[PDB]
Amino acid sequence: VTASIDLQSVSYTDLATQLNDVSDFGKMIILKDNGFNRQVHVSMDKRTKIQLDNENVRLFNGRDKDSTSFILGDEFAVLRFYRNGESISYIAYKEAQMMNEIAEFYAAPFKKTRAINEKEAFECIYDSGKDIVSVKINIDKAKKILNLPECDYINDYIKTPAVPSEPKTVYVICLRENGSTIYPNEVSAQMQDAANSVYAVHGLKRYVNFHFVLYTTEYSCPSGDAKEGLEGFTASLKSNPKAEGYDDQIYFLIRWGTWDNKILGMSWFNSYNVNTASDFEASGMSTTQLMYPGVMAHELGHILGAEHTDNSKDLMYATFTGYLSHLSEKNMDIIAKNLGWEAADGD
Ligand SMILES: [Zn+2]
Repeated sequence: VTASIDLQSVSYTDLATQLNDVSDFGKMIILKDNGFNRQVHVSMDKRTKIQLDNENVRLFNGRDKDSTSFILGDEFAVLRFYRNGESISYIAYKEAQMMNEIAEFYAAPFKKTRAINEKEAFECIYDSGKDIVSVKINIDKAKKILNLPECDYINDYIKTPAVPSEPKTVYVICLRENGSTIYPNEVSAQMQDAANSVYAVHGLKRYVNFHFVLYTTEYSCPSGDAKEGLEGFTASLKSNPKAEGYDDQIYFLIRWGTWDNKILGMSWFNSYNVNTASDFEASGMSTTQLMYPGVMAHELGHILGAEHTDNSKDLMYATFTGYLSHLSEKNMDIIAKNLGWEAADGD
């Protein structure tokens, strides 16, 4: 009988035992809910590495037709999949107190809202007896219910100032802003979407493997202004003797919130090229909250040379779309060029 995940009671140990059983050749898992049954073929993501404060975080993919992915650390696990065109995340933390804190955190925006549809946007999942074992979040339904202010990207980038035998490792050094609380499920999802938006372009996993690390920085933005915040962040990287000799990597300042004018992130445009990266120029900033998936991917796009497009299904649309993929062939060419690819190499 095929392994299955019961979405009416899914816990951290459920997800951990299933994903830890995924070998080199993949594993079939059936996702189950009321009137819902989806068989997905799960595989380990060997392209991307993540440590959060030296804690190792592993990624998992479904087939394209599955619209499913996973995240697993020692402390938490994530299942995210699409149903009826809407993303749904199941977020499970191992320790009971941190699960309770996470559940209360995600319940906060609904504390004045009563919809009688609230459970379709946010729901605590209970063990099969009143202990929360995960939370289920549908951010599209949450946005419809909450009718909150919509942040965006307008003016989110400034101007500066034979296939290889092995992909080049590119470190993406993420720095938790001084005073920020970042939850591991949220930042890991942003990193996963960012790396995957690049691999999907011109077969770029042949050329790059991203390695994310997260640490805390003493830097914090001096005002609410994103441009001033990014200028200060890059200056703080050059001032820091710790970072001597890593000026050719990519850097993100991350926070849970946003900046003035509902700005979601900011980056130096067209600032990374595998052959010339230097002087901490490939740097940006990004929110990490769950309601804005793909902001890190969008900013990484700009760093790699991608422009805004007029296609509202594109990751690089000038206002927030929630979509996670590059659709502009013009953007794909410059991203791939800056990562070492040439047309003669094919896809
Ligand atoms: Zn942008």
